[PDB]
Amino acid sequence: SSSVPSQKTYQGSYGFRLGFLHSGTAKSVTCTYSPALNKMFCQLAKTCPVQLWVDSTPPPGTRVRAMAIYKQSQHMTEVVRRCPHHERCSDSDGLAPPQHLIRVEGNLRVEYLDDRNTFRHSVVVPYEPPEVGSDCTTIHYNYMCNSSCMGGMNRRPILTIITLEDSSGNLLGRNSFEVRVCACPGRDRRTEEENLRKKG
Amino acid sequence: SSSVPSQKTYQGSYGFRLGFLHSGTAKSVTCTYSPALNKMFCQLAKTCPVQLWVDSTPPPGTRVRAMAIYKQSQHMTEVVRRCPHHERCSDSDGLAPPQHLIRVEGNLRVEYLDDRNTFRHSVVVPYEPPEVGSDCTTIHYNYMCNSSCMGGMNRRPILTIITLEDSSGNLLGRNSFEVRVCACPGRDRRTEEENLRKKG
Amino acid sequence: SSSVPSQKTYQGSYGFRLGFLHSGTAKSVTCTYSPALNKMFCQLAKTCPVQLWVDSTPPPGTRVRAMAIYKQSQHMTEVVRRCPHHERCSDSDGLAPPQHLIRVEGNLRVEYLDDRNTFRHSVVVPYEPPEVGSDCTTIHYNYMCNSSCMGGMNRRPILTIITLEDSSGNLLGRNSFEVRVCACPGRDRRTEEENLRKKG
Amino acid sequence: SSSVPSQKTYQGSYGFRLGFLHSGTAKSVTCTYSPALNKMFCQLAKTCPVQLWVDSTPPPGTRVRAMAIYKQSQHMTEVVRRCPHHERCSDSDGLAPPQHLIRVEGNLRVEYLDDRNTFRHSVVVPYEPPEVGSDCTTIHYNYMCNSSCMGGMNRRPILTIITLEDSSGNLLGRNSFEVRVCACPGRDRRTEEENLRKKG
DNA sequence: GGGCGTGCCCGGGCGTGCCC
DNA sequence: GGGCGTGCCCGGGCGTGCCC
Ligand SMILES: [Zn+2]
Ligand SMILES: [Zn+2]
Ligand SMILES: [Zn+2]
Ligand SMILES: [Zn+2]
Repeated sequence: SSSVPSQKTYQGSYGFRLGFLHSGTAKSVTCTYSPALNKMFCQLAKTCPVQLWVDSTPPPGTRVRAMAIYKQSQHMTEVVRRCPHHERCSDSDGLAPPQHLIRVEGNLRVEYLDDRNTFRHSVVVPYEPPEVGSDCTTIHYNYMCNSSCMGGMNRRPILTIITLEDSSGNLLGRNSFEVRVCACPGRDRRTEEENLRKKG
Repeated sequence: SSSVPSQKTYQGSYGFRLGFLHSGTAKSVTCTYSPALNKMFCQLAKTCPVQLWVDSTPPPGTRVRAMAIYKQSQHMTEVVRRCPHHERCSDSDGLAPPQHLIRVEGNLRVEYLDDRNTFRHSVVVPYEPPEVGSDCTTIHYNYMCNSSCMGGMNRRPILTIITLEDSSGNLLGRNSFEVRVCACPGRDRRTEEENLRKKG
Repeated sequence: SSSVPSQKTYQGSYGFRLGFLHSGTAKSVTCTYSPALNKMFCQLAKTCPVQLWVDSTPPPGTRVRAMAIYKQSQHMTEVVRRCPHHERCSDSDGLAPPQHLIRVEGNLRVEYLDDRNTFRHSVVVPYEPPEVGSDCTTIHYNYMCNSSCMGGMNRRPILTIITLEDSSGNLLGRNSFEVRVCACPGRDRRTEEENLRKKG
Repeated sequence: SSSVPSQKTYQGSYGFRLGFLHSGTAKSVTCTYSPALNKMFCQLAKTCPVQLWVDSTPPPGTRVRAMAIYKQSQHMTEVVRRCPHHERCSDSDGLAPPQHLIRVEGNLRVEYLDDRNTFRHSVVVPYEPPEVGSDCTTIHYNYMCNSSCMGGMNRRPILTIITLEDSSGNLLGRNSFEVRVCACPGRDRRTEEENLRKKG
């Protein structure tokens, strides 16, 4: 009955977890991940590689959904949307609706969804197993507004929720991470990690 | 025959109690809870998360009702309503009647009720059990006037009464807490707790 | 073309000016006037005597209009109205519309007007010459909200504009004074006069 | 043939100049004017009083037009518009089109225009002579975006151009001033004046 | 990569109807 | 008449995209 999707980690019976590349903290690196904060820092529209790791092979027809929600209780019930400026920037790839924050690049089977009851946006691709000898699959996500965008996220932190779902709709696994989209991911990761150590 | 709902705690056979988040006492925090006073301090229209804890699973069709009453004997028999200024502010979410003080956000099955005999307002949502691994459910309430509003609460303290009711109308459990809606919940919580220690 | 009436003093060819009684500055005096501030301090709904002085007798059919405007440039274009709480208090004398801030008591020929283009309220009585041996006429005004009323004046200072008008509509004279309606006119007059001396 | 209106001062045969109120430089004053910079600093949507001074009375039917242009050569040819976020904020007064940056408040004869060839916006009111004894007329303007608004002014300075025009369209006079719309006009005026003194 | 923006967060303290 | 309320004003200082 809640209109807020759950963020609770559920690694589930398939041993589902996420992985992130090691990029560093150079000032304006395009994408970097803080394990201490479970938080991805990235630039607007840049590639954000997310690895999907499983211990057991999901069944055929499994899907991978990504959605954003506001992290703070005060904002959770508000749908995460692109700001009006970027919604009109005509920067679509021909498939993503202009209002969707999260896109997937490099996938011929991407689907963009708007929930008819909650109005929330999500992007789905088929789950594909790793190639022989590889331990994970990688999806390239893109975030199409800065966290600071006026009339959109407006400086509020978001979580991305990644769910592994079978074709019937059963939740097989769920993981999430915080996101800041910003001009200087390396600067901002280092600032937030230092504030955690000094004041957290 | 009384037109005043009971505030008596009834944890009942399901072991029903409330829980509140730890927010601190920063001057203008949006919502904070004092265990010593059993009192929530929050800002107008801001999210107030309330956790529902049970020891035994309620039956299907159970409902959660919230209602406000004035705390002091002198004012108990007066219906708690929004003040005339805020009633006309056209700030409805499309479901809550403009006169109702307490709203629920983020729930697709909210129902707003006016008692035909007492004229008192209440807001009801279905009870949903916690997700596996979680110990409680959380409802987001909003209070749509300040305690100080002239022509409404007019500086008088209120209690929020939360009842767990089966579909037939049986009371399964009841809990309550005092509320102050104010501009500076952290200041005011600290003032009230200090006055309790010094003069209570 | 402006929707804001002029406040410019125009003593005019009849030598029109206002006079006020000497009341003192006892804490909760019902009405008191500060010449230094050209400001009347009064309590809600209490009698405020205003004297009309002329050097030459106005023609028959002359009228006396009172209107309120906000003093600050930022608020001048907003119509001064009673707040929603007091508008519903059913405290009318049978003639004053419930939304009008300024009333006249003790006059059998009072007229309450709403301007069809600016929506502003005014109250009008016939001008009557002083009795033989007297130098002025007195009108008893009442202000039906406090300056602090939420959803009304909301702590903003107002001016009352008194105009002497002939029956044809010509402006014969205009005077104005600031008003604060408050619980403690004597306290507040003394505070404002001291602030003028110390910080003005 | 140019699509950029001229900003050249033309006090003209009527001796047309502008005047501004003395407000000070308190940090968040709603509006303040720097003579040294010929620059108004104001908050979003707040009243900005502008005085019109003439030496000779303009003919009947004279109009007062206000328009914004970007100050820097690099941006002059771009039409000044509200940003997409504020354009959708449904904050219209019922007359101003939602895309127009400059509004006039308190005038029953305001007209909002879009030039059919340059697409530029302007707002026009009738010229009214000062009341007897007064030396100027005052118009209340409002600026409906911050200078910093993303997708609108985007941190770029603008000029407001005020023209006095006869009913036939002849330019009788022209004046202009720079504008910054910001959260803290007093801070920002002081910063800009200090930078002028130290680095200009 | 260093450092300036600039809307907004933050705690100190003044209001002002009402309690005493 | 003395003095406590309590929403809001106020200046200090942190953001964060962008200039350099
Ligand atoms: Zn954006
Ligand atoms: Zn209220
Ligand atoms: Zn009132
Ligand atoms: Zn804008």
